[PDB]
Amino acid sequence: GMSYIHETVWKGVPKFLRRVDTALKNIGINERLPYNVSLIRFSSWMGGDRDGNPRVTPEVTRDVCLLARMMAANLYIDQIEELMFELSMWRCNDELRVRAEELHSSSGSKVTKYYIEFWKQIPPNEPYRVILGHVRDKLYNTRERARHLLASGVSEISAESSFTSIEEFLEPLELCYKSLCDCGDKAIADGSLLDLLRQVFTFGLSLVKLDIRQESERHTDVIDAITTHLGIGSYREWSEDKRQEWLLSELRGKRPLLPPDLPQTEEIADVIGAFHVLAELPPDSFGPYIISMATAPSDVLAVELLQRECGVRQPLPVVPLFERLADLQSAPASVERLFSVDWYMDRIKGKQQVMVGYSDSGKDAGRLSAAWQLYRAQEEMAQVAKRYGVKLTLFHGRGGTVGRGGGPTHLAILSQPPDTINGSIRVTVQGEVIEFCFGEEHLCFQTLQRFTAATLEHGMHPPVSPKPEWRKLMDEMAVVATEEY
Amino acid sequence: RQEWLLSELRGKRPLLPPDLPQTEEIADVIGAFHVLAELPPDSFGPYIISMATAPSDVLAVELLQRECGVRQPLPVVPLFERLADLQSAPASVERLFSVDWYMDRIKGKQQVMVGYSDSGKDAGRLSAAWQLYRAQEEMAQVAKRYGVKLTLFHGRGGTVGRGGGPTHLAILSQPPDTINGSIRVTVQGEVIEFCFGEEHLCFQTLQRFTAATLEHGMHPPVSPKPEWRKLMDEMAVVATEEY
Repeated sequence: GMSYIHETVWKGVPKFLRRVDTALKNIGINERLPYNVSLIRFSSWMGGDRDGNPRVTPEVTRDVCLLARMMAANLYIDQIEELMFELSMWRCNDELRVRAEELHSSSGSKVTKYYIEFWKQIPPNEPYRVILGHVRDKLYNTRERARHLLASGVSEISAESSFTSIEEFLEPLELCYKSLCDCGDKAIADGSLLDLLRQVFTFGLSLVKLDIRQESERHTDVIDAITTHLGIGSYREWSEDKRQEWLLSELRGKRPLLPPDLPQTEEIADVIGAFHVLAELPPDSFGPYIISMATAPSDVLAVELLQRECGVRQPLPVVPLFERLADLQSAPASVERLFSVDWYMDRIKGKQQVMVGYSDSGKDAGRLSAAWQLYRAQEEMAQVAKRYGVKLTLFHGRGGTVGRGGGPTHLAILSQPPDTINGSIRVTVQGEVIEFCFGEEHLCFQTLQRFTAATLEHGMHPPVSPKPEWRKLMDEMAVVATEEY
Repeated sequence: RQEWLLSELRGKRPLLPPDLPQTEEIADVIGAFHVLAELPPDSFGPYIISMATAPSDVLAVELLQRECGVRQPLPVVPLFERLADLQSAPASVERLFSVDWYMDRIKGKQQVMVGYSDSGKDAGRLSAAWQLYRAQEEMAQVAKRYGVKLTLFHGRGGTVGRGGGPTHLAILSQPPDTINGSIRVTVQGEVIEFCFGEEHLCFQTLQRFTAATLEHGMHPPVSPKPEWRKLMDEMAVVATEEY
């Protein structure tokens, strides 16, 4: 998966954002799209989704997280020393001038004989090369520190010697950008520098943010082992309303719950060990924690508690994956229950993400009934979210085949109900589809354009909602189609 | 306190919250227990409670030990240093010995320290000397009833006022059938030089403790007559009031 991120996606994102800017010019907008606008992001399940895969261990997740951070450092280094050669102008800010003189002074005039270019100290009349030279050395530490953590588990190089945050990385680059602009050299700043700035906001220090996926029953397994070992009872046999009140009392409570004395299977161990690895790695390497075959709000609350009682100091957002027909029918109710408890509303802060599965729902019912309940699920969930003032982001688990929800990207976005995207959507690119959409450069440009254009048109020029007669007929054949299936 | 501590030691749910606010003193107590969990268990003897008064003092440390990650907990020894604490010392030992959880933990072995310094400072020399005789005597009786092997820890200094005196004489003044080949004694400060400053002396010190502990076992001293006890009990009250 990361091979495509190297060979077409890395340079393809700034190329496409370039075309978005010329499009903006030819409709009267005399301004570039801000480089902090992430029109297209890239996430990954590889090494993160472990549902049905016991071979995706807590060590495997740790590997792909650090390895991606190393790959990110490699690509940034190439862009930086390329930008080092390019930015040879002498006019600069007052702020850049002071910066370039600060680092020129604080840096002793040592040479690095194995540096191919800029092996001696850089003169202060090349200010952009002075700042980018410090960025370059800080990136070399970032690459090697990731290499050491990956091989052993510790590095000689400090975190203070490397880039530990996007903000630490962006500060020198945005200083150069504002400097070039203040000298009337905006046209230069919009070259390789703009492409790199856009690459930082798109890819960050991890290139891709990892998603974690585990099935709900594996979480209930661990929680049942806790209550059984503590003598509270059996979490598995409690009703869902009871489950909700118990976990909400434990999330509101300050006393720990998970005992280190806990007897664990290999599976109950894999669940806790995965949460442990999440607590060790930096938060900016992860996306949401996804719950396979989510059924009810306790599955969400179970993960929320397990995260905190495993020491995850900044918890991942919990995303339910409604994969089967019965789960999608009750999904607007499950979301309303979560939006109505004060603890969970304070946690999510007006933003909720829900995944809908196209593969397992088409297998539960027919293709007709799955696609129609998936329409209704998204439709009613967005209505629940709007009532509670929550911005709902849909995650569509589409495959390559039509049976698993596949099809032309702009056609699929047109099939989704009106007023359910609104500039926030996640879509899976599964396996062979990664080759289909990013195997060559013109394919990557095509894919980014379809998603961008379809999503944009869907927001301001939505499809028509079905007529009441159309709904009733659709509901009636869904019953007949599932029964036939 | 004994009810809550036992419900918590019996319960297997953790107690120590991570976001717990701590003073500098509270941070040192927990940090010490963390250090005890990091280093091998064979580097440590027991965890002694200064100013121990009641079983909740022993049970609290037993809990703070496990609630701080000491996977192999040290034996918790109370130090009865004042007169009142020594008067209620066999009572404190008894209720500990009557708790099923504590008896499962100590496994028939118990250590108790008695402080010759602060007890002489609290009462008189004569009173403290007598009460320490009784505390040792009644505690050994409590331990034998409950089938426990008691090991007394004598914290005596160099000077007579802090429990000092010739080794074979200090062992002889201890109640009969309270040593039985298991005793700990503090060698305090300058006494280390007095006893081990040269090979000659170390051989004497080792020989004194070994001989006097062996003789006290097989050939114990006499127990006090009932009139002697009654006289000591009344003289002790007059001594401490005068002191």
